Amino acid sequence: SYAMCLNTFVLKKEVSETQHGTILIKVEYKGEDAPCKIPFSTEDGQGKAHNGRLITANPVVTKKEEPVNIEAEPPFGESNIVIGIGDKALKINWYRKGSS
Repeated sequence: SYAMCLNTFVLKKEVSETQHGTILIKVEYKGEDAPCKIPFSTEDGQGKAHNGRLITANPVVTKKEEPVNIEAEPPFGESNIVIGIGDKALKINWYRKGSS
């Protein structure tokens, strides 16, 4: 239902990985257009799309002043999780291993 957030996000703490190989990301939003949907995508090193998905999966900013906890399942190996759009988007590099 919500439109996309068009502004910038800030990372509030160290990123971390769960047992299921999902990543936990805590962000704060710097725009005035909340409530809005958090734009989420994944990229390779040279900037082309990749194979990641949200677990939260309707992650939204309700109040600008209030952090949002995102859980995401990035692709295997190295990827860049991108939160927000364009330049200024937060980009988090991560390497996901599967089981030996």
